[PDB]
Amino acid sequence: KLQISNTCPDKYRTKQEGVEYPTAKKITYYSKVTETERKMNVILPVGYDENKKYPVVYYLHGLMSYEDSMLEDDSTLAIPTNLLKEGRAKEMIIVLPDVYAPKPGTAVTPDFNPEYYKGYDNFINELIEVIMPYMEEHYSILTGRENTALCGFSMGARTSLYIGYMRSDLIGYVGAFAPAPGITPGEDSFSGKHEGLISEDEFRAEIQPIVSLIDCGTNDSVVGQFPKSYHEILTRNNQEHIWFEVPGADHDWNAISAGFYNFIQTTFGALN
Ligand SMILES: COc1cc(/C=C/C(=O)O)ccc1O
Repeated sequence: KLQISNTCPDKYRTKQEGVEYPTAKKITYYSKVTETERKMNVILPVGYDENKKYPVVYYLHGLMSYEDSMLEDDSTLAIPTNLLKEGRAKEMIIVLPDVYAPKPGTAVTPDFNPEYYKGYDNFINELIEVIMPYMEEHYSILTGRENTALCGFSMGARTSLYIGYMRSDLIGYVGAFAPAPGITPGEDSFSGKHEGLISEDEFRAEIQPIVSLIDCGTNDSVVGQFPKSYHEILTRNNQEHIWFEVPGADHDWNAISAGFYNFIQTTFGALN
């Protein structure tokens, strides 16, 4: 019963008086991938009961951000609770990683350059080898692709699409809010040639995402027409997905909240 909306109503992205919201806890954990101690926020659902098990959404920030950045607007914490209260989302655990996970010897200062991007690309290893096992060991989670969502903004949305299609066996639900250039070959004004992580014909999955969703503002000054280009390539490749544009929005929380609002309505069987 999917009804995509091109904006998030204020009442779903705002904390409502008299409603309890979950809180983030910052976790420090060791990564064999970066060979360093790293941080992530874990947001347990209201009333978290260790004798229950919960599905998990991993939500990835953009370039030059960090694990608290998706908490700077209340949509992240408010939307899943506000949908839950209307029976339109499932109870879930939300994880906000630090997505910049360079191998030792390759950490560089944030900037629009290929060497800095490599640390985001390496997040596929951080997520699968370190963060997912940590969550299974330390929290009462549901495992399996039907219980696992991955979404992100801008560079984190590029990274979500890359991981969600290359390892669709692990990730049931993929959400990409204004994804950055360079999943596939391309060229832009911020850093010139992007060689592409994969070719366009390779941007596909053997086992299909249960849900793949992509959005973007119509006037995004940072990633421009790249999200639309991904829609077009996925369509050419017969990859089922949802695409929509947020009218007049830029690289901003209107585009993000619209994406997350539609995405969380689909995750974990919420539509039955
Ligand atoms: C990978 O190349 C790019 C990444 C971005 C990401 C911006 C963001 O995450 O806010 C913007 C322009 C680029 O050329």
